[PDB]
Amino acid sequence: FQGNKQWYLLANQLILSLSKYEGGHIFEKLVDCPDYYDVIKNPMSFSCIKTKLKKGQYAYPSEFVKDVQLIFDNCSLYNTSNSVVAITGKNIETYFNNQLIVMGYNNFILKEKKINDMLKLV
Repeated sequence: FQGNKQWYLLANQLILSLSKYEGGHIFEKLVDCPDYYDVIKNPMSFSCIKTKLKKGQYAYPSEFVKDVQLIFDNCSLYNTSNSVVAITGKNIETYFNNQLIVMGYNNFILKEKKINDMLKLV
């Protein structure tokens, strides 16, 4: 078949739809003696994810999803639940998770975990 090209092309169509979605521009780029509590353990942005896709750095479909989910986990961590940015973040997160169902991206993650668990047992 095509190996990993099909899920790469869906991942690229999926990161472009997040950038275009309402308030997605807030997560496009990284915000440039910092306060200890403001230090981000794993920074992430849509531009970083696009660069990994262009460079071919993802080895599995789940790796793209974990980087996208990292943006939304950071958003809810560094912003109050009742703030404009935290509400925007929960909306794009719901959009992303529903797009994984509509685009059929979750079938690649299911096919990924079926092969990985099989190789270890057999």
